Amino acid sequence: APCAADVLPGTWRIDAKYSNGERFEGRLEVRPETPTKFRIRIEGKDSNGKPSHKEGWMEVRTCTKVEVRVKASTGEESRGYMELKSPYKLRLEAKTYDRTGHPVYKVEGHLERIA
Repeated sequence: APCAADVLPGTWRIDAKYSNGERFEGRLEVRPETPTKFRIRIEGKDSNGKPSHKEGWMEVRTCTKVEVRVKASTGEESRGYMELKSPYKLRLEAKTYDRTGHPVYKVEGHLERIA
């Protein structure tokens, strides 16, 4: 089966839910940097329409798993993994930390590739 690295570049739709009951919907754009590393940008909205933006990187861990680390301008950092479930679908699990490194919520999401 194809590895995550082979199918990652392009644009993905993201739908995520947080452990604090908030939600996120938007798009993730993945650009290749090196064979094992990708730059990512995330843009979307919460359930009241409020926009949010994150940027960061993804690094290959296994044929099906990539590590993701992103930051917001608030100073919040998120770190987790995405697992390839099909040629066009990833499952996300991550933890978000505030500026001082205290955990604020956990994130679970599904991504599907649209370009």
